[PDB]
Amino acid sequence: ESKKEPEFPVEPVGEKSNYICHKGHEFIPTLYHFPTNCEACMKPLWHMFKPPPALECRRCHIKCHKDHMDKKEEIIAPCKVYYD
Ligand SMILES: [Zn+2]
Ligand SMILES: [Zn+2]
Repeated sequence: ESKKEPEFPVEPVGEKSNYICHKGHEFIPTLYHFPTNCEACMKPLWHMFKPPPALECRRCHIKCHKDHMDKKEEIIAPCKVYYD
């Protein structure tokens, strides 16, 4: 029944996966122990020891430190897949 290898997926918190509503963007609270790049600014998003609360988009598939939202940075842009 299993004859299709994935591409290294990631199953975040299933208990309570909320969604950060924003300008055409619905980010999701999750962590990334692997090298993840933020969509907002141009900095690395990840951590081997203590992974910061990263927000992944449940549409175009992106990531942005929860910090950006908590700080409200204009750098963040609207989702692209939600229009094209
Ligand atoms: Zn950033
Ligand atoms: Zn998006």
